[PDB]
Amino acid sequence: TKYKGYTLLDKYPKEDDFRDAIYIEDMDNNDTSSVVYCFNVTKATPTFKGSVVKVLYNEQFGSSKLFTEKAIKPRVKGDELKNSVLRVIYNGYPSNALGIKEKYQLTEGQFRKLTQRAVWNFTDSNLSLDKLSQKEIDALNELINAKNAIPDNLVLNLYLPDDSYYQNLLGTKFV
Repeated sequence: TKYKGYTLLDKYPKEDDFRDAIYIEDMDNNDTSSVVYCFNVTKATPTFKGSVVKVLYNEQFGSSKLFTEKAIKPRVKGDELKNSVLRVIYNGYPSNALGIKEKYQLTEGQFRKLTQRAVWNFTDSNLSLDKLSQKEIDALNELINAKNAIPDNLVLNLYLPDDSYYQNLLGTKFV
């Protein structure tokens, strides 16, 4: 089963400052699209949904070995990385385990943007506060610093592209 990755550049309003909403969709139909996040800030996002270029991906169970091999400047390695990232997805958009969205009155788009940035904090040692208001900065700090308990069962898929010019993508549906 191949997957296609793509962006919806017009999904969120201008005020969210967030065009790169990435989705993954299987090539065989029955199922629908799923939110994913870019795992590599220095690589290219997939093309837009209407693009003539379709960027193709393979699905893999994300392990410690694998998250570490695919992260480019990871802030931490092994299990500490797997856990940090699983926790970001669990607390971030759309899961929202801590109620961070409602605590800082974020729009869906802002929350997703912040989740993307938190992922990058761990995978690329890159925390960008660029163009964020104070409440966005506070939410983003709560996200990367949270040390809450997560279920033991959790696994996410990593989507690996045919062409390594493009980012690896991290799923948000726990298996």
